[PDB]
Amino acid sequence: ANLYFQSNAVVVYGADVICASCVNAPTSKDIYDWLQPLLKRKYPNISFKYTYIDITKDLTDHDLQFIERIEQDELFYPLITMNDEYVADGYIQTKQITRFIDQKLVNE
Repeated sequence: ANLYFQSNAVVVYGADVICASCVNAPTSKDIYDWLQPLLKRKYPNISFKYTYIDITKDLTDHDLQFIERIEQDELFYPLITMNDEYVADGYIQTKQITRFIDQKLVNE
């Protein structure tokens, strides 16, 4: 797999309400709105497609797979995944997002 061969699926699993385990952290929608410009700016030549999944509203085996871990308190939300791979959940740092992509650019 290579980040440049296709538009990359970036998903944010969350809800319109805050996650108990990270009360002070940025909301799911904030992160979703923040993530879009961030990547468009740092990785101009990569194409990303964004999707927001409210674990309430109610899906792929993966969507359901991550939503399950959140519902069982294993993972927190906002939860970010790129191409169905776990990237970050709950408290999220910019470096986590960049290092995950950079690592791919450098190795794959």
